[PDB]
Amino acid sequence: GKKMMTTDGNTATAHVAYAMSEVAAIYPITPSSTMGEEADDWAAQGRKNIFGQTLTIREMQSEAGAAGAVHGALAAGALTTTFTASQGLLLMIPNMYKISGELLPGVFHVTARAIAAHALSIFGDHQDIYAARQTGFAMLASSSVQEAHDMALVAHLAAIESNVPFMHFFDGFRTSHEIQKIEVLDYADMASLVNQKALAEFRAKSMNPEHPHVRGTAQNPDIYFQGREAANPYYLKVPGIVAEYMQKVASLTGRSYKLFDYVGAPDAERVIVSMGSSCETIEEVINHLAAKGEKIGLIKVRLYRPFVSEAFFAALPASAKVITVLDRTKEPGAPGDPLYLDVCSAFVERGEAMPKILAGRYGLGSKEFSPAMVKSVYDNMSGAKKNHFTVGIEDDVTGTSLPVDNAFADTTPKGTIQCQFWGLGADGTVGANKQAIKIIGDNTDLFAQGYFSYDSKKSGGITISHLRFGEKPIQSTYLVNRADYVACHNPAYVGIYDILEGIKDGGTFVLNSPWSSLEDMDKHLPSGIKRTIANKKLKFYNIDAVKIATDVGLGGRINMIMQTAFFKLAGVLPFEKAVDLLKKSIHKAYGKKGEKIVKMNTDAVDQAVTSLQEFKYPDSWKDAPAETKAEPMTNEFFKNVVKPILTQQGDKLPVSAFEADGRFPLGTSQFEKRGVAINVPQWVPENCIQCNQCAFVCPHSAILPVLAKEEELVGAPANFTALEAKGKELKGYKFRIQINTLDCMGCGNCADICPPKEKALVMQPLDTQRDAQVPNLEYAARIPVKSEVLPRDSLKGSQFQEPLMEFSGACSGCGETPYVRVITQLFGERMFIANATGCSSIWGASAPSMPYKTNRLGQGPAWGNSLFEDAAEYGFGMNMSMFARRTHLADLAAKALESDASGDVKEALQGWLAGKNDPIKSKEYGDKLKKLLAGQKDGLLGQIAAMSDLYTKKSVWIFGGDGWAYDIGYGGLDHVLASGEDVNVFVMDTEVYSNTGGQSSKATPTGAVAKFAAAGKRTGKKDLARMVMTYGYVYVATVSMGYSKQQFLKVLKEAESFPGPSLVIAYATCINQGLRKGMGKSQDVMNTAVKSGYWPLFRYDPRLAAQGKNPFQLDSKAPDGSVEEFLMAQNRFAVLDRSFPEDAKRLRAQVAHELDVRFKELEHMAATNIFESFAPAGGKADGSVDFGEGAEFCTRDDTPMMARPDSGEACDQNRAGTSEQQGDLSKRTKK
Amino acid sequence: DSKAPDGSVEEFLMAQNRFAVLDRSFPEDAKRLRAQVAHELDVRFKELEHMAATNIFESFAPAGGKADGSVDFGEGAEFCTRDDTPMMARPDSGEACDQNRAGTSEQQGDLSKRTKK
Amino acid sequence: GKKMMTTDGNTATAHVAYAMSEVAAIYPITPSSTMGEEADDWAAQGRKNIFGQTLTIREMQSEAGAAGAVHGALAAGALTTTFTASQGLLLMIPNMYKISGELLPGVFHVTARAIAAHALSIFGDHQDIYAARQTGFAMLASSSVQEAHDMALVAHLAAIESNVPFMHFFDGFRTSHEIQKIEVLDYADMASLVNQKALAEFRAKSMNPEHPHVRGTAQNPDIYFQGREAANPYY
Amino acid sequence: VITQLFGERMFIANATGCSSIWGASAPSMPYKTNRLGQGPAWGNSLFEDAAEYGFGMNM
Amino acid sequence: GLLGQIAAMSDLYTKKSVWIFGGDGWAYDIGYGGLDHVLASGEDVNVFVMDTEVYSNTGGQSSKATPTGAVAKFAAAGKRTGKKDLARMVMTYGYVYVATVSMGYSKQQFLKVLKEAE
Amino acid sequence: KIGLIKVRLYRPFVSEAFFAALPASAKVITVLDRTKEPGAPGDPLYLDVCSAFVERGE
Ligand SMILES: Cc1ncc(C[n+]2csc(CCOP(=O)(O)OP(=O)(O)O)c2C)c(N)n1
Ligand SMILES: Cc1ncc(C[n+]2csc(CCOP(=O)(O)OP(=O)(O)O)c2C)c(N)n1
Ligand code: SF4
Ligand code: SF4
Ligand code: SF4
Ligand SMILES: [Ca+2]
Ligand SMILES: [Mg+2]
Ligand SMILES: [Mg+2]
Repeated sequence: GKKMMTTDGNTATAHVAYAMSEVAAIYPITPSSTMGEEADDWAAQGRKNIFGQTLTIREMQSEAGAAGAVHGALAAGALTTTFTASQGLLLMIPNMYKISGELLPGVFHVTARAIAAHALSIFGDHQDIYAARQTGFAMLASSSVQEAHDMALVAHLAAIESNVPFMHFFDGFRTSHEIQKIEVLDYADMASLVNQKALAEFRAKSMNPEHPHVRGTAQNPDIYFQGREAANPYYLKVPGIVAEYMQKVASLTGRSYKLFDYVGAPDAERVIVSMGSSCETIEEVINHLAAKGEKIGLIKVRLYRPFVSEAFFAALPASAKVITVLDRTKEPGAPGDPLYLDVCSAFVERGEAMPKILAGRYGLGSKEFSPAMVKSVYDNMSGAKKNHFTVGIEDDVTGTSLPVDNAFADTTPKGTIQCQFWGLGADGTVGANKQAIKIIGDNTDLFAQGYFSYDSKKSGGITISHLRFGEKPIQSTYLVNRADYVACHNPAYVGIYDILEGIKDGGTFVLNSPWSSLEDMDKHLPSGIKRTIANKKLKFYNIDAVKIATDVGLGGRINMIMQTAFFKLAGVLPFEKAVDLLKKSIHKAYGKKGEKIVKMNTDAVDQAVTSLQEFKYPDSWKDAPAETKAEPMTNEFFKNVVKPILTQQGDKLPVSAFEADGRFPLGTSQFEKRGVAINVPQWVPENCIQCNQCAFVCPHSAILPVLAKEEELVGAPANFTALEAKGKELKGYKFRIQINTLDCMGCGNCADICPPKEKALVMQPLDTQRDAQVPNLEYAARIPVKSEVLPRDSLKGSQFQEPLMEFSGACSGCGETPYVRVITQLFGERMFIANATGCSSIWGASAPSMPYKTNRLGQGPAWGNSLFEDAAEYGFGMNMSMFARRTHLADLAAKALESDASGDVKEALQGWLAGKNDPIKSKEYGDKLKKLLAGQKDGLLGQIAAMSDLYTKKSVWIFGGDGWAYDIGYGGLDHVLASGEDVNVFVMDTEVYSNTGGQSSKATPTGAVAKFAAAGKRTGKKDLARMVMTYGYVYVATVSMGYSKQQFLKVLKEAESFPGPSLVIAYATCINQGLRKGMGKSQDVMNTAVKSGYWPLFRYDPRLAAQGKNPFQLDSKAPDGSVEEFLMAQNRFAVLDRSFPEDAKRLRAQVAHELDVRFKELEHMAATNIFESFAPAGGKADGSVDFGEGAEFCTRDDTPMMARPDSGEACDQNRAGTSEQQGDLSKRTKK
Repeated sequence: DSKAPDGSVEEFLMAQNRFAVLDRSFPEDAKRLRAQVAHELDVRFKELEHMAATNIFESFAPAGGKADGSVDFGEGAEFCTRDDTPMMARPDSGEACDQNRAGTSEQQGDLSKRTKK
Repeated sequence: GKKMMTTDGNTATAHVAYAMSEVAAIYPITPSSTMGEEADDWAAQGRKNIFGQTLTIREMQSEAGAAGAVHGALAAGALTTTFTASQGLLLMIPNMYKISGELLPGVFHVTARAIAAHALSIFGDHQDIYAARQTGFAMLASSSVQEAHDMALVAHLAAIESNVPFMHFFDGFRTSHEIQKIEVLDYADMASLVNQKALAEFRAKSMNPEHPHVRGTAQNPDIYFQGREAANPYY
Repeated sequence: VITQLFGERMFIANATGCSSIWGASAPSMPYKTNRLGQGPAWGNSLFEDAAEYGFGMNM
Repeated sequence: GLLGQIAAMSDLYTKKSVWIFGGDGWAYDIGYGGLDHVLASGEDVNVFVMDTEVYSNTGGQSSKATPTGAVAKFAAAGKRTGKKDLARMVMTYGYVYVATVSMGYSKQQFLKVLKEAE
Repeated sequence: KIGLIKVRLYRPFVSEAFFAALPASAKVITVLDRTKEPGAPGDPLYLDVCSAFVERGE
């Protein structure tokens, strides 16, 4: 049986993957997490595979552990699979050779994603899949959603019968997240294609002590080579098995395929050879140009490996005179990319006709591949014939890109309605778009396509959706730039984004805004927009969805109003059936609360259909006066690079506009001033007590405390109200808390924690503050920061320091940024950061916004993100460099001390040398030296001068999340902390893989609800703190800002100052945890976290042990009993109590017990007078000694492994018994 | 399952070349590192001894609960549980929710009582 | 000064490696283990490199760990190196993309060894090196003990001036463990062939809060592609 | 001895290293079967995945 | 029928015993991240670590399992960091069976552990 | 009449440097690869060589 189904690549292949698999070991990673999360859910729900069994899915610590688990399963006789991508696929490589080597029917479903080189990317291309092309895996590619399903089935069937592992792959995001109405097969149909004899043999040859065998042997040069060729027969037959099933799945669905498929003109002279979702668009362009008489074609490659040349030439037209192979990868240095090379070897080996063959690279990192680009490619063949060209960018540095005429006529099928939606994150737009897909598709005989472009901004971001509808198949695997319907669901975008680009003439444009009058419309709508609305005779429909949404009592949410706009003006369904079929869905969804809520969404539909009246704009718009420019201060980087990017114009940014090594300058987020908050805090100098707690808490540094004297507040606004500093050091100074209304995300934390009964901070509408604050901020921002007035590491004094990390892309009230910010206020000027992959690297390094900044001297955190699994290692590397280099300096300094260096130079040189590793001193004598050696450029001194950036002691930090620390990168973390070296790791524990969807980590508590914890995690929270404390010499400590900022500053001090390994774990609230009262209660929740005893604070300081003192110190008090109310306040716990109350009660009970036992444990750990000692280092002294020297019996074996240059000496190999035994045998044979 | 150190540490270590070579080439360091190891095994034992005599110990449970039927961590959530990022993007995601840019619940509720009109 | 002496391919390259490097993260793996052991020993011994400093070597928990450290040391303006092969090399693939992506002058010295598939093998062949031909590393092959020394030096000298990471490799056992009577170069000589400006610039562009910059961003479809092409001149 | 107790019904995920070298250096196989043909199902995946390899056997 | 299928699964009837072998190099270092995770899975697997306190097979290199003052490659002057307490680290879970043995000291203790752990 | 072309630099693969060592007399050339990529249309060094001739266009 069949079944029309509208879904995306991920769900489409996952549907087939689940049915054909008994075991699955996965690890989350964008954009394959979906599939992995599908399986788990479906299994939990009770889904059955073709064996009537629910899939057994487990989560590992990494894709390496995954691939390893799969191997074991496959070896143990179970049909296994896994879903991965990019960085994840790279860590599976080693196992892949093993899995292929041991001929196992394994199958990988990977969403082709870019590899992180100059920069990380979560978008699609073939860099990863190509990196595994020599693992011995079969590679079957799909070019569409429908194909995703189809090729996914063939993959499994072929694998089972070929005993050769398959890698089914499809374009990440471009196919995986694209939704289309496709056909899927029943689990029964699939199960009936399986080769039973093969399945029986697979299980019979598998590992089992009832009939064991040995795999994974170690072979010498005598047999390795032969054993490696022993599988040739298998690889020769796989192409046949693959074709076989393409024909069998064909007899059931009606969709045929070949290892290589040809499309286009029978006598095409110019053929393209591509692979992936790109082929869909090519064919679209082919149908258009070929119908016009053009002789061009295309060869779709399905099976990339093995690469059967026969099948290639099968789909290749003899009329082909020129054929360009397109690779969606980039192998620096190669003479050509993958596919290109394979194709070349094809013709050369055919040793006959030789058609001009061109090479072309495209789509890197989901780069758009428009029909125009497909046009540019076919023209290059009938023209310049440029080779090794790029398409989609402007290569003005090496000039390899192709000229693209964007004025290319639309090639979408006839009768297709392409739509565009510009919504704000969380307004319902997308969810409403997806509903419009299910409805229309499941009630009409139209094809539906959906794709969405989100924003790097986790809060208040733009979301331009793309939807298409037609009577003919949709092959438009690229954005919509010729829409018939354009809708802006946010009036803010009006004057900041090119909302109407390429909008077809006569096209309708419905806008969301309270400008129902022409006066307002003209006052807020730009001339460029007005001019366009008129010149194109657009059918502009305004609508006050907010007002209309308030009259019906929908809270004011415009999601159900703009949805009604679509069905009425998009023109896909007849007005009647269109609006009618909608009301039917209103009942489908919702209905969560009687007909009351259902009535509010029905009334909205009608009153809206009424409000939806064309805005009769005047013909005077055709020539409206364009305003004048007035952009504030900015760099030539925020102006020439970041803004063009922030304004969705980055694609037009040529190659020459970037750093070859892919680096960015700091403080670029200093001009973003997004201003997407709804409500902001209002300082009230009548209640304020000048404590600096509001600033200390802000997750975006949107609060700037000002401490200046009337000497600096001369040319200031009359409303720059300022109190008079409180305290001793603060007497004549004037205090003030300047709210940064534009950079504020309106989370509410500051006001929520402001001490005084009568809050000195009150939340008010942004617009009712900006006009008076923005100008005061630009002023207060010019007031010198008083850093030498109070103790740098003091609560009230730390906020008088410069925050070198502001306005990041983190969510409102993030539980992470608050910490890092204050961390820069203590060491920022002299620290390195090795940020592990994840949120910490997302809200801090997502181009083009860079929150980290430099202070008044240009000093700031030297930031860097290597990978997700090597944060510690990475940072450990930075530590080795500094050591190696600083030690170098010190040795030259010593040299100069013996030379004829001046008296002054020798003093500072002598001094620095004494405090080389002392922040204060190293900086005191370091600066003196700079002054003294200034201008020097010869001899030792000349070299010592050129190293001023090594003088003051640097501070190396490792930023990561629980996922990194507890899982993927725990191994490196553990190892580095053992190194016993001066490094500082800061773990922001959100108890869950955040930015990837909220997957369960070993840091996730008991009974918590996360991905792969679908019913509350049934394993206790891994105790990372106690595990590392066992080292004895590693400084460990836990913190929780909301509970005690004072203890947090102390920790940072004691940790960073410790002359060795430091591990600090911070309890960070996150939106994945789902706080009932919002992230504005984050600080108050961190507080409860400690009091309840859920997250007890403590510190293990080894140097205390070095002085007879117990290295363990408890910073919190025994549980208070508010634990239950603490867990039930977070949805990640409340959900179970609603769906599975029985397990919920038990799980929350087990947790309380868990924290009750562990605390008593910590207490006794703080009471005991028995602890591990501590010793820095000392000793070394040049000289090495091998463990073999002076040994009586051999210390090494005969093996080629222990063999060394100096080895080979005669020794007692222990084959004559013991020394005594030998001695006695000698006495027992006297003679 | 074993008893407290018997002091044979020195002879034990010196009887093995991996330690004896260090003593022959680095007499000074050797003695310190050997005297250090001895201190480690002595401390770790008393340490291990408390474990054997503690009145507090982590509970245990085979396995249970789970069963059929799953649930998402965002269902019922008052505020958004997923960001605008393409990463947290899922098939079912996309619904409207409070993105925490309006302030805390009580803050919002009181912000209305102070406007009414 | 030219100097005759007998040795295996391993020490021959280690000889150069040590001199030309300042930092090194290493994990043991046959048949390249000999080089890392020599660099470590000579370090303890107190041997000075071209900069007249002892090599700073550390051992990680794995090659994926060594690569991570090797990446950080290079991003921190320090001449780094490592020795690996087969399975070890494969665990370095991820970082190799980063190291070359950030145009760091790293230098890998690998003893070409077979990959574990139908069976394991500590013996030599080009299965490992090839598995990383797309990582963006320049690849220099030496065909004999004498060449192991020469290419080893060229590799370091080129990497420093081109900013492209080099991977010096030679057949495991067949060369790494084949001893011959060859000619090596004093460290002084090797030092005089270094490009001081290139080296000075490597110190400059590197990480340091005194003059910070951000590396390892996350880029969308709008610019990621162009950024990947920005290094075409260097290659 | 471990095989003298569970040998006839155990799977073995052996991490590369001596135990894998003396465990399965071709053509010498130390692990054998008992009078009934039962014996340890030995397999060496890679050096860094011994636990996940065995875990998968468990799955 | 069912019996037909059942019958073909005789090799599954008897409860199997999944074991995992490996030296200290594996358990303490390169494979630790994996061992730690698999152990925390709570499933029925047995891990037997033959602690040699050094990377024997490859030439006796140092590992986190190497003792203080122990002379090994990469520890040319005796290791200057203590032996990693893998045991106490895993014992924090509370739901994992952990034990140390030494045949020379007691064969009875060793057998007792295999019996209990398995 | 035989010869051999030793490849010192495999990456980047400079087609020019390659031909600089290719004797015009060459009528038959066999490329040797010390590896095996199952299913591949050929092994690495080989593939790179073919690309060089197809692009030399002679
Ligand atoms: C080898 C590899 N596997 C997977 C990923 C994808 N990934 C990036 S961040 C992340 C989760 C973040 O987890 P965590 O460390 O807990 O930090 P948080 O986001 O919660 O701060 C995942 C699964 C990757 N980048 N590389
Ligand atoms: C990725 C990878 N890195 C390094 C090696 C090489 N190697 C194999 S065994 C070994 C020694 C560690 O052995 P161990 O587990 O300590 O056991 P032992 O031989 O000492 O009993 C090393 C360095 C490998 N096979 N794969
Ligand atoms: S938290 Fe309140 S009392 Fe404290 S400095 Fe801020 S506004 Fe003033
Ligand atoms: S509401 Fe939140 S983001 Fe805004 S100033 Fe207060 S703490 Fe900062
Ligand atoms: S940690 Fe959570 S709250 Fe912070 S940026 Fe990530 S998803 Fe948002
Ligand atoms: Ca420290
Ligand atoms: Mg997390
Ligand atoms: Mg060992």
